[PDB]
Amino acid sequence: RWCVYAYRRVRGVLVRYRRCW
Repeated sequence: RWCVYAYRRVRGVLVRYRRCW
């Protein structure tokens, strides 16, 4: 498994998320 954290904008707000595949 592999998980990477990334940032993204939503409704004008930056949040901290990730992707696990």
